[PDB]
Amino acid sequence: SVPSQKTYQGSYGFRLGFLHSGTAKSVTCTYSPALNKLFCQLAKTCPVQLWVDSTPPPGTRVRAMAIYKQSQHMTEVVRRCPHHERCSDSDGLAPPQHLIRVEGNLRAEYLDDRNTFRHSVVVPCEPPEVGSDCTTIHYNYMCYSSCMGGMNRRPILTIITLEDSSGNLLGRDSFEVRVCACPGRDRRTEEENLRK
Ligand SMILES: CCn1c2ccc(C[NH2+]C)cc2c2ccc(-c3cnoc3)cc21
Ligand SMILES: [Zn+2]
Repeated sequence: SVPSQKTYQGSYGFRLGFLHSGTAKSVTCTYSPALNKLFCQLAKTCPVQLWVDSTPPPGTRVRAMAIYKQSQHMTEVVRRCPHHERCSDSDGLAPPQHLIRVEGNLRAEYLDDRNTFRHSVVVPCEPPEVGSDCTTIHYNYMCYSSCMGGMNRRPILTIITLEDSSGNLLGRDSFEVRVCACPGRDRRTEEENLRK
């Protein structure tokens, strides 16, 4: 099966937000609103903001999962490639097979679904720090889009779901991801292709 990617704000008005990082050659993570696409370097911090219009209950959680974007590949589990799953870059918590990690959150939990075999990472939903308007999760993507035997140049989506304590759906948002060596140049190139 294929997890839903339908945008759903739900009762709490859940949606993502992204910083405005620009497209300089040196940028390590940059988001294109026109493409709804995040471009990032391998294993580098990707800040993703969480926004709600009203406060969700204690025990609400936030899950991230990757799927292939193209219909002919969406049934295949997105995982790290045969090299990266063996490179012993573990953070002590993420299984080495998982593409998506959460950085710097000791409460992150990693799921291998017993039925679909898909990977996901889930954290408690926390309120913004005093003085802030939103909460930020720091994600890492642990393979390049081009990795042979893994993503192998196939585009992926990240689906972020807001869930209750049982795992029921409260909200959903999503964005395409390209993990690449030069996110700034690739964002500029793909945005110009879209314009042309
Ligand atoms: C999704 C993260 N988030 C927000 C993001 C933006 C804004 C709006 N600021 C102007 C408010 C919240 C907010 C309020 C409460 C909680 C909460 C309580 N208990 O668990 C989670 C989580 C919250
Ligand atoms: Zn890889």
